[PDB]
Amino acid sequence: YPAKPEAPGEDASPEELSRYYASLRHYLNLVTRQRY
Repeated sequence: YPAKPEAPGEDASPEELSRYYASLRHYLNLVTRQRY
């Protein structure tokens, strides 16, 4: 459930939304490895 992170930082639920971050994270992953 969308309840646990009771603090100011990031308040968003996964499913379709985190699909943007997780997908964009993929490219950013093989791009970071080059200089990680």
